[PDB]
Amino acid sequence: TASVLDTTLTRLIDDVIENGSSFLQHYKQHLSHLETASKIALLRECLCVRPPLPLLPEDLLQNVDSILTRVRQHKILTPIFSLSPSRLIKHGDLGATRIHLWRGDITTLTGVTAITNAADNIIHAEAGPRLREECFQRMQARGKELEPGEVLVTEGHALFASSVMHTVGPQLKSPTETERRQLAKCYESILEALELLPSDEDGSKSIALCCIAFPADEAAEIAVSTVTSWLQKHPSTTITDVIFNTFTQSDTEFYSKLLGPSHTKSNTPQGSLSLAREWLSSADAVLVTAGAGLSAAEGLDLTSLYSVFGFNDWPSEEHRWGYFFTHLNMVANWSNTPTYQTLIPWLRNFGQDAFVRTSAADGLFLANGWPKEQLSTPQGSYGYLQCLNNCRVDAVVPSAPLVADAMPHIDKATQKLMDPSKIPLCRFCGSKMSICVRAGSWFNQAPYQEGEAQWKAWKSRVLREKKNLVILELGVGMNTPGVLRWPNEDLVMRSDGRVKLIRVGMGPEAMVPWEQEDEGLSTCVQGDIGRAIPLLLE
Ligand SMILES: [K+]
Ligand SMILES: [Zn+2]
Repeated sequence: TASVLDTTLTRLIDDVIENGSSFLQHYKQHLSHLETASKIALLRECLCVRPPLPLLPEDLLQNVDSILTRVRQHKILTPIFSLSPSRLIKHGDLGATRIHLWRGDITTLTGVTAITNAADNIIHAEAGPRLREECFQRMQARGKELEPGEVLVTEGHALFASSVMHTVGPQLKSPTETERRQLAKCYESILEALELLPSDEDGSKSIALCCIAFPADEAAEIAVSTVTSWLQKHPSTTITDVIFNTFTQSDTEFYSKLLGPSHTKSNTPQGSLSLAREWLSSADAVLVTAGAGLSAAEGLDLTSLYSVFGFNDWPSEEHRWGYFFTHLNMVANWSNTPTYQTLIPWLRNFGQDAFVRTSAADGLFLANGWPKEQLSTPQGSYGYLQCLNNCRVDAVVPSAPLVADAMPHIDKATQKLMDPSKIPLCRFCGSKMSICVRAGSWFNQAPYQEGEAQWKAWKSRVLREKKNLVILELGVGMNTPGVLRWPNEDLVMRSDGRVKLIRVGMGPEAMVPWEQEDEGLSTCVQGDIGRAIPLLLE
């Protein structure tokens, strides 16, 4: 057998033929040698352009549902029972309903009886095709359309939630009293429906409400006041938790004002994160491979730092270096580095059995205290300048002293260097200089050769001492996958289970090879590196 992903994908391509739409052939055969992430994107495309027309058969829907679920478990997951309330509605001595505020992706809440949907995109992608077919049937069978304030209940299918509440709010162009009342009816309709649904097996019952072009401050207070009174007036309610789920920071603020501070917490992690944590705690050695995504998580951010290496319309060399010196300075003094400040002390517990190899050397490893003897930078770094004609191997120089000596002489409004004697020129051919990073055929890799030698010696020793090596790959994109990503996959493949890979990043390039995940050798954590790292390493 091929994998479940390969099997399922070929039947959906096949379905797109025999009775498909027209929105070709080759992918079906070469599939087995295509990249996992690419194939999941194709599978999701096949489903998005599915004519709902002939029902997919049961066994195929089961496979689709398994895949969506397995992929969604790579996200950082939040169980309902981990949240902390901002308000408690006390039901005499009968019990209580907790009211929470939570910013995030509603499909990544776990242990949640019901979630809400307006009228679409994320919930349908994640629930799978069964949701479209149940909404279609239930809408036909009721015959009428949804009025503002009404709700349609479906199963959650491939979602972690048991049920979905699909509701229509009012629409405006200035909110009238009828529209205020329509929005409140939505919340009431949701809670009344939810009262009648079964509980989870532990007796809890929970709903995540999304924000339902209505003024956000007023919508938010109708939501909180409506839910609050309804719970006050239903002391016998079987409802135990209501989550106001915001996405934007402004909504979270509107809601936080109305609701108040979060209560005091009174581990049990989940998803690929728990597995990654196991691996990290059993490791005898750790390699960190990092790309630009790690520093982007700290606030330093399609482009290949176009400003420095691409942009080529400088009014003069004084402007060019004024900008370059200001940039090197700002990076060198970056004050917000909490992810580095958590990762580095954790790596130090490994002594000589930890190593850092980075393709986007902005210098933040060294500046948060990682030693250069356990560091590699094969695409170069901001630590050096070089001759732009690359006239000889020695035509490089440390950048830091030149940055420092130049900064007092740069007009901050125009970023113009006001002393031309500070323009760096090749001390041998006198040509222009650049930052010594791979950004063109002129790159000189000679100042990083010692780093390369340290990496070869370290790998060699760690692999031969048969150690349980974990590769934590942080924020590596897809521009040059041969530098870190493919060699990491390779070590995993060659090393007979002694090497495992945890890839962490945002977006779908965070995925690892399906077959290595199946063997328990590789997993990934898709989300913000700044969020994942404290969770992996606590
Ligand atoms: K479900
Ligand atoms: Zn030169």
